[PDB]
Amino acid sequence: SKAVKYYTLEEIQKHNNSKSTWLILHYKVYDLTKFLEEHPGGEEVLREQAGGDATENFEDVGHSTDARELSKTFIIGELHPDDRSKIT
Ligand code: HEM
Repeated sequence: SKAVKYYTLEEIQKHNNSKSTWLILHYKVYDLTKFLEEHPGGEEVLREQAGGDATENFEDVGHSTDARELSKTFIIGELHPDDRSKIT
């Protein structure tokens, strides 16, 4: 169970609500569904970014090393290589 899992942006855009909230950070895909109520910055800022890239939003508000480590709980795979050029 160690092989990479790729998701297309097309698929990621469908996961946009509290039953299944995904987003992308630095080409990695996270399922934050069980994190929404735990996030110190609140649920809304996460819901607003669901189904897309939130890398600049994440980096712009100075997330700590502790935040970066914690994000590993929610990683489900990587952005498909063919979609990485869409993330600007
Ligand atoms: C999987 C990713 C995320 C995790 C694990 C996470 C975790 C955390 C943690 C632990 C904090 C407390 C402060 C810190 O340790 O830096 C925090 C604060 C915050 N986060 Fe996140 N965060 C994530 C994604 C995001 C995203 C995508 C946004 C923006 C859309 C966001 C917006 C904020 C804001 C605004 C605060 C509050 C800052 C403050 O008032 O001091 N976070 N986050």
